[PDB]
Amino acid sequence: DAMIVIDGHGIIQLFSTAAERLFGWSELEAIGQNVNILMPEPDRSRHDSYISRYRTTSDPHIIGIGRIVTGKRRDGTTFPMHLSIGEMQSGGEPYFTGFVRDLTEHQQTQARLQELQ
Ligand code: HEM
Repeated sequence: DAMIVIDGHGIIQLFSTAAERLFGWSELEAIGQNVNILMPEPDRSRHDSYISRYRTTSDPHIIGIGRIVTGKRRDGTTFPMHLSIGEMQSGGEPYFTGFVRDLTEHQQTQARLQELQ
């Protein structure tokens, strides 16, 4: 699916091809940007505190659990996606890997089945 790797400050280190297709940002444009550029407010402005909080408490809210959330594309459209987060270490510092599964199709079918009674 789409895969993204960020350092402990939420900065995008790696951005896969599939992620480019999904979020609308090329790898070059993405790397160097905070991961918060991939979601809408209120998560966006709160994203750093989510990471800081985790690093301070070591009490996960998504790592090892998963969560369906709303991501944001370059053109500004929002969409539902399942997010899985793995934690890694490299060069003495933490890195996090996010696996994104686009759930738009699932949401759409579900809504269509509901509107037709
Ligand atoms: C792009 C859509 C995304 C949204 C909507 C989102 C949202 C969130 C939310 C709501 C939390 C937990 C806050 C709480 O419950 O207190 C969180 C935690 C975090 N997010 Fe994101 N996130 C996104 C993508 C990512 C990606 C791509 C990564 C990794 C590449 C990532 C890394 C983290 C980390 C490391 C934490 C803390 C982990 C934990 O609490 O267990 N996020 N995010």
